[PDB]
Amino acid sequence: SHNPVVMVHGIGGADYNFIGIKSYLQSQGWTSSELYAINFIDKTGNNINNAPRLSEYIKRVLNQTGASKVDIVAHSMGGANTLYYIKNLDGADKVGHVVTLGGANRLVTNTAPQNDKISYTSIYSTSDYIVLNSLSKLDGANNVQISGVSHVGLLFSSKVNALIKDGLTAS
Ligand SMILES: [Cl-]
Repeated sequence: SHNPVVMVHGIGGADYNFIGIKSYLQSQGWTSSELYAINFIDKTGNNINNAPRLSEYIKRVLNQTGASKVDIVAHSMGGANTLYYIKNLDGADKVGHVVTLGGANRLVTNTAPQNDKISYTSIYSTSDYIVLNSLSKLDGANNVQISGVSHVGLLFSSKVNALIKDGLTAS
């Protein structure tokens, strides 16, 4: 069955940003009670606070469920928080699949960490006016470029939803 999914919002974001994606994954066979969206109290996106918070949240998810790994879907600065956690903290042995949506990924690294053991997908839109695609493209990820969708639109797009499902089941 699927790993628990942890969804990670960006600057000025919230857990409820992921309501569309949760409803989609539930319709595709994921269990609602194994879809987790963190709510950062720090809305500035600061890796210093949010990456350890993410680490602790995932450990609680692993401890509560008994799963060995989580998958992550991250939006915007949430992608940077996620890559900081994997690269600089403890996340490299805790994650199966990582899917970023307009992620501000190269603020942390140009290369997806341990991308032979962790499966990475980076989805981004040429109409994104908040995060440039050059920031989202990640060496060692499946980089998927689409058109016509806005930065927040990435959270409420049927095309993106299908790409997320592919990213969460990549081999
Ligand atoms: Cl935009």
